[PDB]
Amino acid sequence: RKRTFAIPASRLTGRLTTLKSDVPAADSLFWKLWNGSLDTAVQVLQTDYFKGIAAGTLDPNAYGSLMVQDGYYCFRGRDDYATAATCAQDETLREFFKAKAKSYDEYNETYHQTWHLREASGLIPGTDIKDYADYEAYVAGSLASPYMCVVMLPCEYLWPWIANFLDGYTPTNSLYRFWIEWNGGTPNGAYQMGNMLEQYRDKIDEDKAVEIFNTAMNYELKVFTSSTILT
Amino acid sequence: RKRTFAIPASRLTGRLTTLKSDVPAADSLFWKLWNGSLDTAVQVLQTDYFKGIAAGTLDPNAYGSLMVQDGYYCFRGRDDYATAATCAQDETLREFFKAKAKSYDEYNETYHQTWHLREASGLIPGTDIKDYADYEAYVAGSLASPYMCVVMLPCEYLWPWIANFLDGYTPTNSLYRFWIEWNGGTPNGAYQMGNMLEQYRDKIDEDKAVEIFNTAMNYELKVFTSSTILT
Amino acid sequence: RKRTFAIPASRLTGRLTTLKSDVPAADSLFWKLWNGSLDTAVQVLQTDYFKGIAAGTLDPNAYGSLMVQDGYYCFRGRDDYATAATCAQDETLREFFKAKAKSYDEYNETYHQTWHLREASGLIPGTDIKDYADYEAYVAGSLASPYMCVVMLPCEYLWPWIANFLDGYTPTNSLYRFWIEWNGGTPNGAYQMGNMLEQYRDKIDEDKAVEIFNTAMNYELKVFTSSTILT
Amino acid sequence: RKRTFAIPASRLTGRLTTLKSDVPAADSLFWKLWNGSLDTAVQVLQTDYFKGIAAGTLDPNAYGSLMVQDGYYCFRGRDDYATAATCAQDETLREFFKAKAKSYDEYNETYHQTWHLREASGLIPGTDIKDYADYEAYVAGSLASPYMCVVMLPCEYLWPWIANFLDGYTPTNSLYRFWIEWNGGTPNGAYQMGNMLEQYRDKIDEDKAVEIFNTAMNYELKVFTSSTILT
Amino acid sequence: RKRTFAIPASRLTGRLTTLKSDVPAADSLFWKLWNGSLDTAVQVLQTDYFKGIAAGTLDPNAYGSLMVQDGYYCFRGRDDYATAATCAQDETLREFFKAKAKSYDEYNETYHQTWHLREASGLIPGTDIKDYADYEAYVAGSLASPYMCVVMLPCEYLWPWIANFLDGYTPTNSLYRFWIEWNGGTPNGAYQMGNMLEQYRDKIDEDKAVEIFNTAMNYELKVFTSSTILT
Amino acid sequence: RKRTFAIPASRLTGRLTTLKSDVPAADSLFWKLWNGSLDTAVQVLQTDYFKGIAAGTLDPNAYGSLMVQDGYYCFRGRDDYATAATCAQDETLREFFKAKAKSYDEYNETYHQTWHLREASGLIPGTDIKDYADYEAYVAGSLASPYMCVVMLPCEYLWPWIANFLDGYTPTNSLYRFWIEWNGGTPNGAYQMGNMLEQYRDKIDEDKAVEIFNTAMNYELKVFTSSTILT
Repeated sequence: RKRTFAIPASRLTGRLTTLKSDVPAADSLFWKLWNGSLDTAVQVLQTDYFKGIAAGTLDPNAYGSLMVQDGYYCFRGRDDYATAATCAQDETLREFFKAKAKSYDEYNETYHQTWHLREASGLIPGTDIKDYADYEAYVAGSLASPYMCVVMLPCEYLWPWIANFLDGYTPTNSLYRFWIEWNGGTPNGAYQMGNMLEQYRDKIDEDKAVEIFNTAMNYELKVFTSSTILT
Repeated sequence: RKRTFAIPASRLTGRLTTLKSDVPAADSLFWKLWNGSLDTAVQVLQTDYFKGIAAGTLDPNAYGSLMVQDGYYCFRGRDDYATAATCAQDETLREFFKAKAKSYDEYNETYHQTWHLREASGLIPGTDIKDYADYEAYVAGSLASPYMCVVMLPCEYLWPWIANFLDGYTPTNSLYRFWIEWNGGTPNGAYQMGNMLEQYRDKIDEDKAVEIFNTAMNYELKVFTSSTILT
Repeated sequence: RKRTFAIPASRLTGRLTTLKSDVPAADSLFWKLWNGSLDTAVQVLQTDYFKGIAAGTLDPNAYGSLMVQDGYYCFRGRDDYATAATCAQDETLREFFKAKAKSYDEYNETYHQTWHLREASGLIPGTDIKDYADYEAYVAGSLASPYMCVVMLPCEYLWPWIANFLDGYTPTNSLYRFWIEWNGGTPNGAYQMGNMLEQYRDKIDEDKAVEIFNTAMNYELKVFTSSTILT
Repeated sequence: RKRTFAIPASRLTGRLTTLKSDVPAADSLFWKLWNGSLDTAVQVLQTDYFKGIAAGTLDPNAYGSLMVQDGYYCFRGRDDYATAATCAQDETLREFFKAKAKSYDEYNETYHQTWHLREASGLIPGTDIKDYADYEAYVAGSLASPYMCVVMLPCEYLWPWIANFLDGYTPTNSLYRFWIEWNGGTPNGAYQMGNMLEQYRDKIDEDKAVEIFNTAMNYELKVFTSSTILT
Repeated sequence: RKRTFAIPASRLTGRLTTLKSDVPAADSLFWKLWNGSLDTAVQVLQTDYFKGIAAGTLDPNAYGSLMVQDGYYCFRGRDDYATAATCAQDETLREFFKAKAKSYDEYNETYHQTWHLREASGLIPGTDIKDYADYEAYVAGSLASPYMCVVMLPCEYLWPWIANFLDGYTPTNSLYRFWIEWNGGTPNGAYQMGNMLEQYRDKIDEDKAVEIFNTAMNYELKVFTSSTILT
Repeated sequence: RKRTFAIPASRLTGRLTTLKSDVPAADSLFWKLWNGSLDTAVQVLQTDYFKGIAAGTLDPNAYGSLMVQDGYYCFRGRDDYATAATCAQDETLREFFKAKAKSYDEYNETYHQTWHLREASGLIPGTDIKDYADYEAYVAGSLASPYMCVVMLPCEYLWPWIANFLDGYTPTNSLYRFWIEWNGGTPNGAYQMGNMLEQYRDKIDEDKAVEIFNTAMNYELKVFTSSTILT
């Protein structure tokens, strides 16, 4: 239920032994990326989806419809991390990506068990989630390894950020209060990936990283915007 | 998204031209079946699922989780009518089953489109819905044609009966009021199939028909009961 | 306040020493009778009276108006049990009926004390409650002793059944929640009378018993239906 | 069911032709009486009964229990006017009291019809309502005619005064809003009887009038206070 | 926060050592004054201001607007007590008034600190509060010392009286429930001043005292009536 | 009481004739400033103050307490524009600042009239609002004219931006819905001042402008944060 893709302490082995989950430093690429897309994050808060979460009035059909699509996304995201692991020549990143794929596998049992979804091929994605997933797959299979940390960061940081923002706007007895509880708290998975990414920032083009991060943030916005248009 | 599987007037052609959807007569097999399972129907009203619908407090995860499983069930149900048509004892029933399969195809667009489900094989059914679908497939492929009308009747009459019962218990401004609107009103699909069944009443063993209808009703109860157990 | 007409353990004396209040067996006349009237019970749940109880919106004038009439009914019901005791030649039934009259006397203090009602003759019954009470009196004074157990069973079983059904539909903080509390729980009085009746089932015509039980159930429905028509 | 005991225009004939229902003059005995008991009226507003009316949370058993007792009170009140007419000091007052008895008869249809009460003798009054009715019967049968106008005034003015005070405190959609609608508006019955009283003001001892009015007001308070004690 | 102007035990020194805060006797000038203005108090309860307090719907702009004006009033009231102390030749009243001015100073820190108000001259009073304050100042500076106890009594007794009246009408979870809590309880300050005043009742004209008290009560009503007319 | 400080068309005369209030271009200094402080704006949304506005539960004492301080701030702000006009580097800016002072005078009627505040000197500002006003006075009197446009922009854009964000989070029937209505819509005053600023962009140091705008934004945050601490 708790939505996290962090690598747990028990799997911080080998080259990952010293990987930390503390908040990245102010001058990190992680905060540079986030700060640059903050206008998009605010637009996410302005969607009918999140206004419905806070009010308790989100159409249960919109909620469920998006959950199925998020299953599709997460099934593919796990495969993207497996691809990134296969394609990495850097041993630390191979181990990191392999462990991230395992974290996705663990989280994804909610889709298999609670939501009765077998695999991505048994779903028909909407255009926006399909485009988003295809973009991530492109990054995983075609770009340098550290860009995978960039493109996957929005989905790991944005959701807790939204949850922590909406906490004080979502009454504890309201119907979608569970969304806050499942997603909110310290975004340790995001921070952990931010701390991994910082160690490779010299190996990538930061203007490219900005573009990739912004593009993924724009897809998050598209997905949430379209989620409540059931027409 | 009106939940109906009725054969529309435009498709009542050939052998089906004179098939009516008026309420079956009091002495029909249709009412004999329904009246004998009324204790089960009352227990469906006592499930946490329907108490949640009426109060507007059903967990959206329960609602969605069950909807995915109903997609599985309806995808299979369509295939069962295709099987029954292939096995049909006469041309009238072949046409009836083909028309029912098409009505399922039309309704099933909601599962493909709104719920993003491709096909039954891409879902992992829970035990109760799997057992139910397997039972319907057994009837379609192994028993005489008229028993298909019997086994498929509960899902066509029960849901409207529940909606119509709960209408006065479910406030018009409540979150799951849509359930009443989409399922309630005159159960013309059920009446239509009861009227078809009545024409083959002399062709079947009424005690076996009761057993089959009661089994399907019991599965509806089991499915609705298990729907809110997300453990 | 707790609405029960059971004979308490302290008055299970003499021939009644061994009378049990456990649930009657599945093959009992008690369940045969109930199962046969279940459609009527469902119609009772569809009345504006019970929809108002569950919603907390029942007009307090309708509530009170029916309570006065129920005082009339219960005053007469006590007298009917006294009649049945007088008219019984079977010693066990004489003792049973005498004890039931005493249970009615005890319950009826709520009408004398809380509702300020002196006796039936000081009230003007509505047509439906008058007809119902006259029917019970006819059974008591004109038919064989065991039919008195039949005709009085609906009022003892239906109300707890309704309360137990509506429990999960009636919020604990709503205005008529007390109705659930006063009437719900194990229907021990009904079961006890069912266990008495079973011992005489060989002495009556079961088709007649069905008719009597169904008629009383139909009166319950009439009374509840008319309760909210204050025009 | 507008609660009024006013003599309608159609019955203002003979000696009553010119009787007005305009607000009594500031210097009238009517206002002298009312103003002197205003502390009691304020205490009626502080009862649990009226706090329940305003909040919509008055126990329906308290509402109904008191209504039965008000039936007792009004059945007797009608008889008191009949007595006062028999004892009347002059023809004008005979006609006034007869007209008031008929207004009670008209209003009392609500007790016979909606509340199913036959007559006072079929009710068991609580202590406070019994004491109050006995006091009114004492005035009607033992004191000079004009004092009847004095003792019966509280029940005609207080209830509208309470309704009009609570109007702005009782939401239009609340369960006991009907109380405001049925009792509020212009207290024309009270004004009418005040205007009759004023014509006999020189015939009575104003200190005795104050004692009598204050006693009746104190009984209204005691009745409303005890109404919610269902112990 | 607790709105009291009582002199605390620690400042009951000198001539004030024996001053009590128990309820004044029934025959006191205090109750004579209050009883005579009770109709005005009831009109205060009928204002849109208090209907808004009880309902939780009072416009926060009306609430705040009046609070600023009450700061003005209380700033001036403190000065009035200082004037009364200066102008008193009776040593007990000098000490009393001096201590009352100190109680006002203590209460008035809420206006300085929470409401950011420096002094009366920095505010622009509405007509009604200005007239009220000017009347009090006239009494303080131009009439015999004991009349100061008379004119200041309404503001000390009326507010707790209103709070204690509205307690049972103001839900504990409603937005202005704090008003009840801050103002309600035993009106010890009012009683204390009533007990002081009783010792000088022989030294003033009680018809004049009535006029002064009634005039101040009428100003309270004017102030509350105008508070919600922001046009 | 629409909160706007825009110069109305009737006062766009002389040098101001062609001043527009259209949205500034994407490359303007206006948007550069705003975009750089967006993290602060998001933190304003996270204050207890705005969570209270959206929920309708903001303590009316917090609302009013802050309103008094905003009066202080606006009284001073008007004086700051008067100072800036006296110090103006050219005639166009002299006219602009004079027009802005008049717009403040017009708006400030709400503080004089509804809130009964005479002038800044009659208020005791809290620390944060004092610091903020002192900073604006420093800019007006000590720095080059165009920086006045920079420091005063946050209070003109932030409030509408907040209102427009919270519109979909604040129910139309909620107690502080008026806040959305009075502050929201098109921020034409802010756009107008941004368009004036843009004409002097070559006259200022953009890094200093960012520092100044960021300081004012940080003060808005501090003020809103401290507003609900009534300790």
